[PDB]
Amino acid sequence: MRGSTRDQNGTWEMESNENFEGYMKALDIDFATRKIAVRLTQTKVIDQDGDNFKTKTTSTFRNYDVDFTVGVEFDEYTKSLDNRHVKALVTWEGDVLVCVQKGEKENRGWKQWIEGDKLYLELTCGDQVCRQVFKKKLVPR
Ligand SMILES: CC1=C(/C=C/C(C)=C/C=C/C(C)=C/CO)C(C)(C)CCC1
Repeated sequence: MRGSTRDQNGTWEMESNENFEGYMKALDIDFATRKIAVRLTQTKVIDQDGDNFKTKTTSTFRNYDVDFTVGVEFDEYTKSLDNRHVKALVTWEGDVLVCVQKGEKENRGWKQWIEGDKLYLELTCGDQVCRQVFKKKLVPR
């Protein structure tokens, strides 16, 4: 993948989500939670100023907020997901935002990037990859 810009500001609505089940299973998220969440449309709100990100992922079941500064390791406590601690580091690789979440689970992280007018997110854990695509709702520019 390749990002067309580093500016990820805006509100984005999920248009596809593939193998979210596999990803959730790899995180040991319980059956009942998986069944509720698997096909609920998510919305992502990204507030970005340079390297400083504030993000919200919302649905009619659960939300998940994570804020970070690119380059700076932080303690991500994954409440409402698997309730673990990971040492999260988000970096740019070209115009792809790459997160590695170091902790118990192997190969845990995500990659997020813009192509033209859509936002793409790939979530990984263990041997599972989930691919998501979000259409634009709002951008500042
Ligand atoms: C598993 C699971 C969820 C996971 C959301 C995730 C994994 C969000 C990741 C956000 C990161 C990648 C921010 C940058 O986009 C939500 C809360 C939807 C519903 C409850 C079950």
